[PDB]
Amino acid sequence: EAPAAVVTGAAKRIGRAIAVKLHQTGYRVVIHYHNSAEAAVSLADELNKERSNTAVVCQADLTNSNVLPASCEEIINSCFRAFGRCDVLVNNASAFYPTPLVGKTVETQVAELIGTNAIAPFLLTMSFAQRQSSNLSIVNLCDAMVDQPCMAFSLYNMGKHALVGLTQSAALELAPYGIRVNGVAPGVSLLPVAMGEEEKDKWRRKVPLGRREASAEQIADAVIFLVSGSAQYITGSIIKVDGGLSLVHA
Amino acid sequence: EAPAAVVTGAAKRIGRAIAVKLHQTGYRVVIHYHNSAEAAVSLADELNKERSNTAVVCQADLTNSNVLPASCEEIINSCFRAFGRCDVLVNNASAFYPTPLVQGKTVETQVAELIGTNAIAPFLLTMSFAQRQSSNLSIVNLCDAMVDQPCMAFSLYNMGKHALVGLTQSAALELAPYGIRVNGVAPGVSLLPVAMGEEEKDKWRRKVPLGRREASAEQIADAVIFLVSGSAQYITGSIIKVDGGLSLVHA
Amino acid sequence: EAPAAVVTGAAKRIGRAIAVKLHQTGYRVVIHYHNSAEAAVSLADELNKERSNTAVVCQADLTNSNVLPASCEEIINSCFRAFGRCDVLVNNASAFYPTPLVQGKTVETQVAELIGTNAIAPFLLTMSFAQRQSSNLSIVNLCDAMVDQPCMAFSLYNMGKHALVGLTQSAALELAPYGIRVNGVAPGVSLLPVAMGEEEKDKWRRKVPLGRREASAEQIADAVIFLVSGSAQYITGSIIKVDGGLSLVHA
Amino acid sequence: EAPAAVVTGAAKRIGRAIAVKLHQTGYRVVIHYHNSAEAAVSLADELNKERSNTAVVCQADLTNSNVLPASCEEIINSCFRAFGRCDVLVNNASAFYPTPLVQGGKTVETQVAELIGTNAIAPFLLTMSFAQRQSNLSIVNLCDAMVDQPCMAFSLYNMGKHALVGLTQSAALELAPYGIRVNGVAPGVSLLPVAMGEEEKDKWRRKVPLGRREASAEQIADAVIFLVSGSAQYITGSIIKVDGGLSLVHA
Ligand SMILES: NC(=O)c1ccc[n+]([C@@H]2O[C@H](COP(=O)([O-])OP(=O)(O)OC[C@H]3O[C@@H](n4cnc5c(N)ncnc54)[C@H](OP(=O)(O)O)[C@@H]3O)[C@@H](O)[C@H]2O)c1
Ligand SMILES: NC(=O)c1ccc[n+]([C@@H]2O[C@H](COP(=O)([O-])OP(=O)(O)OC[C@H]3O[C@@H](n4cnc5c(N)ncnc54)[C@H](OP(=O)(O)O)[C@@H]3O)[C@@H](O)[C@H]2O)c1
Ligand SMILES: NC(=O)c1ccc[n+]([C@@H]2O[C@H](COP(=O)([O-])OP(=O)(O)OC[C@H]3O[C@@H](n4cnc5c(N)ncnc54)[C@H](OP(=O)(O)O)[C@@H]3O)[C@@H](O)[C@H]2O)c1
Ligand SMILES: NC(=O)c1ccc[n+]([C@@H]2O[C@H](COP(=O)([O-])OP(=O)(O)OC[C@H]3O[C@@H](n4cnc5c(N)ncnc54)[C@H](OP(=O)(O)O)[C@@H]3O)[C@@H](O)[C@H]2O)c1
Ligand SMILES: N#Cc1c[nH]c2nc(N)nc(N3CCSCC3)c12
Ligand SMILES: N#Cc1c[nH]c2nc(N)nc(N3CCSCC3)c12
Ligand SMILES: N#Cc1c[nH]c2nc(N)nc(N3CCSCC3)c12
Ligand SMILES: N#Cc1c[nH]c2nc(N)nc(N3CCSCC3)c12
Repeated sequence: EAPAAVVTGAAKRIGRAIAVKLHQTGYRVVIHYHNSAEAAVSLADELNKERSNTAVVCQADLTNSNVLPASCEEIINSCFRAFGRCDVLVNNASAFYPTPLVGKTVETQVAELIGTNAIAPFLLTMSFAQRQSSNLSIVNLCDAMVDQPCMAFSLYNMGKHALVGLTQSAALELAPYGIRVNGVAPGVSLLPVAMGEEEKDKWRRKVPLGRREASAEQIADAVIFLVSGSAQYITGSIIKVDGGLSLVHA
Repeated sequence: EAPAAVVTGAAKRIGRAIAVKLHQTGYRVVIHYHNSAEAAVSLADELNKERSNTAVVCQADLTNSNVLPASCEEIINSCFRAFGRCDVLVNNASAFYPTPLVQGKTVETQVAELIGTNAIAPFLLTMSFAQRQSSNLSIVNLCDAMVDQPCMAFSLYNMGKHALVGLTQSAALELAPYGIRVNGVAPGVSLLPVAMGEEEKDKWRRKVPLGRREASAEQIADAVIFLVSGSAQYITGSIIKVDGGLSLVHA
Repeated sequence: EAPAAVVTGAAKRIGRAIAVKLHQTGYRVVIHYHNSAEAAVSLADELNKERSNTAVVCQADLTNSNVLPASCEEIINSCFRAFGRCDVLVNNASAFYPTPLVQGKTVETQVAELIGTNAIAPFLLTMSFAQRQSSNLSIVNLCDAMVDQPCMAFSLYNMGKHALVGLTQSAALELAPYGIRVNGVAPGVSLLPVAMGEEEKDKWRRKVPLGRREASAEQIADAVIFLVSGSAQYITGSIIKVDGGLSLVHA
Repeated sequence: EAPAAVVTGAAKRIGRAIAVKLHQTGYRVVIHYHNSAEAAVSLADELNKERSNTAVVCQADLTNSNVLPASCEEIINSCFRAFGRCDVLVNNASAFYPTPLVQGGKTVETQVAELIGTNAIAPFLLTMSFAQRQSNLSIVNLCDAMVDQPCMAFSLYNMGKHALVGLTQSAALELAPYGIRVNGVAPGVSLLPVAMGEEEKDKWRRKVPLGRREASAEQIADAVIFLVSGSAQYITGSIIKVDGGLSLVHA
């Protein structure tokens, strides 16, 4: 039977590309989304056209709250309900915006930034593991620039740092169950919609390898390697896919 | 007049030794505490016996919730209220317990406690500290030398301490233009947990290359003192391991 | 026309597994060796029996000396002589033995071998590789996942593997504009030393969270093949651990 | 009895400041120099003027060669000859210049010998000699906060500073049972190279978050003083950045 993967925030951009590549590799997919219903459904329909009954969607807010553990259990459960199994979890969904130290309240910002980037991945990991020639693994989308952060992104950066912790802690704890846990750490990949080209170019010009951002597919390629049979000894590793950006001094 | 410092979880163990050593150095101190009211009040008495009106206690839960920001604001406000200034913040308070991934508090409570005390409260305290501001302003965060070689089944804790590294770095960057330095001190094995059995304590002691023993609370405090001092005025974003070489030892 | 690769120390163990996998992927290969001539020739024979004129051997000492630069130039030149191009360089050859700080070979010989093979020869091979240059050019350095948790009394070996991390990063930066990617693969416990008895092997195996066993040579080679592939064309300056979680395990 | 310290490359700049502060703290000092004899003697004269027979000079090239081990043994021996003891070793001497990988005075192997010898091999040999000849004993290695974000075309220098991180960590582990602590101080931008253009100096200064200026030599020395002190007696294998946040600033 075909293996199955959950990809969070999979309606657009990197998560979409990850879902597509997994599908092309032979996985059935749960496309998790928050607000982007039309795009999630569009993707599911495209994937099911290619092969019937191989893609479903699952809506959830991954903001931290009292109901987050249940929402996370329900995402994993939907993979088991659709496909009978859950082999791969990709923690991709992420809130990203500034929170300077000096209309959303700060606790709402905490909930969203820390919930999406850290707590939801932890809860999803718990639910994934509890539900367990297998090749089980988790891939967390990290940040190559986590030790050279953008100015005034404290909470975002804290979330991504916590995600490195999770990757390492879960790699250690789940290794006896045969579940590998790794990361992929983009530098500059797809830039924000509507960011002016002139500002995109300030970031692009910093990248040693080609003075361009990573495509979503280039990020997805590293995810594919990590879930593959060619990575069966690899756990707790975080692979930068950054064109050398992180090596560049100020 | 004398500078002033806030130390969180300062009623006992490492936080107490930090508060003591700051006070010996010249600081007026806010002794924050959660449950350890008797020990906090007793420390404030000891320090005030040495120099009157140089210590106050301040009670707060640093578990994450919708009122955590107000609580953190109030800790900083309590230093200004007692002393008219706030020069140093030491983020020492910390929950520490296992949260296994695979099968009596709820998981949401565990998240709130472990992530709140180790990460969110230091963030909010840092915000309130900066907002309220010769001078030598700085923050010291109590980190963990074993953050990349964590205890088995401590994912939430480890996540909190990793986030604390991120905060230390991010706040060092953002607050540098205001002359506020932000650094860390990362113990390996120091005062063993009260609940840990004697055999397990001896197991941990035996892992430490430099002396086969735990760091004293005073040894940790010595590093905090250095970082807040005039001898550390160009140091920001640095995390100093005080671990006797423990983090260097392979499995 | 098929691309071509140089693998240093390729007569056996991990270097052989890398050359075999590259050859299976469609590369022509230069099998560098130092003392292991029989094994090297035996490998070239096997690969050439599979596809004619696709493997050659190349002998060189990679100990540091005043002629090491000429030796490294000649290794690269051997790939151009055989195959008319050189797309991939794998720096695998390595001396590995203790050098106690307190107490056969003179210390300067130990420096020349340990630092030469692990760091200086990779540097010179990298210079020659770059100087001699649809296309997918890259270099892969065999690093060590335990570089920050080293074996006791292996100072010079550890210094050499640390230098190799530096080269990997420096070379990635400097050669990015030429389209040459520079990455590493960092084993933890893979094939154990021939001189190690089974009991000592089992002590190391038991340390590994993922399966309590060493990485196969093929498992190491798999990570090399990825980094040289089209699937890694935005990856440069990255060191991939292939260690089964070993580096995450505390003392 | 006053403790004694060896400081390599102590005639000028950061090494001079380290020698001065150690001396001011109560140490007797060996001022090592290569080319700067006039300056080394001028320093010694100044220090002996404060306290008679507390400063001596010691000449040596620290370029790697057949004779480097003997030269390093004699640097340590000079401290025991002058003062009867050797408590502290500061590995400060360093060659620093570019070594491009791609080319359009020195042979590349001479560059290897200077850059890797001064920054890594001489520190290793001085460490062996220091430990062999053996209280608050420690070693401090001058590292580089930008070791993972290196200057373009400085591969060999960077390899040497990476190897020094390895030595710091390896020696911390191996010498801990002897009570010898081994730590590092990692500047970012401190005293700018004398041959750097003034416009290039201001470009580096403007990058620094904490004050948009370089560290003074004394602010670097302050961190050395902490690490050798009784306030750091549980600290080994630690590298303290003194970089004003520079290493945290993205491209
Ligand atoms: N792009 C880059 O350059 C870059 C750089 C470094 C790291 N990364 C990381 O790589 C991953 C993918 O990057 P990306 O740029 O493609 O991400 P993105 O577009 O910023 O976010 C991906 C998705 O996250 C979901 N999300 C946001 N808030 C959510 C919430 N409260 N609950 C549930 N889902 C939520 C959204 O789903 P809906 O649209 O359905 O609402 C969104 O489409 C992220 O983890 C990101 O942090 C990206
Ligand atoms: N001891 C070690 O070996 C070691 C190792 C690595 C890192 N560290 C770090 O160094 C610091 C000091 O360690 P330690 O062992 O002295 O700490 P500890 O005794 O575990 O905790 C210090 C204090 O934190 C406070 N605290 C706990 N939960 C709290 C909450 N919800 N709200 C407010 N305060 C709370 C407690 O105050 P009350 O008693 O008043 O309730 C406690 O006394 C901690 O950050 C720790 O993680 C220690
Ligand atoms: N095995 C592991 O568990 C492990 C762990 C961490 C890192 N690594 C790294 O991964 C790589 C492969 O490991 P391995 O165990 O397969 O290596 P290895 O067997 O120890 O050495 C591979 C080859 O290095 C060559 N070599 C040694 N000294 C040389 C010299 N002076 N000049 C030229 N070549 C020389 C030898 O060639 P001849 O036989 O032709 O003389 C040898 O066959 C190495 O870089 C190693 O440091 C391995
Ligand atoms: N300045 C900075 O911004 C900075 C930044 C990062 C790291 N660092 C590190 O901090 C330390 C001090 O920096 P600095 O700028 O003061 O150093 P420096 O002036 O570049 O060098 C200090 C001394 O090294 C000695 N030296 C050079 N080559 C030598 C050789 N072949 N044999 C013996 N001695 C030799 C010289 O002694 P003579 O003059 O007697 O010949 C020189 O005066 C160095 O380790 C450096 O790498 C400095
Ligand atoms: N868009 C988007 C991001 C989603 N997660 C990100 N994380 C970082 N560290 N940077 C980001 N960007 C702003 C700097 S340039 C690369 C894009 C993003
Ligand atoms: N008490 C306490 C701790 C507070 N934060 C800690 N962090 C770690 N990684 N270990 C700890 N300990 C368990 C190992 S032995 C020393 C104590 C503690
Ligand atoms: N053989 C071999 C090694 C080549 N480079 C190595 N580097 C380390 N840190 N360990 C190694 N080993 C000793 C620990 S068990 C696996 C082998 C080797
Ligand atoms: N002098 C001197 C240096 C000795 N080691 C150095 N390492 C780095 N990474 N930068 C340096 N400088 C050039 C950049 S500006 C600060 C000085 C030096």
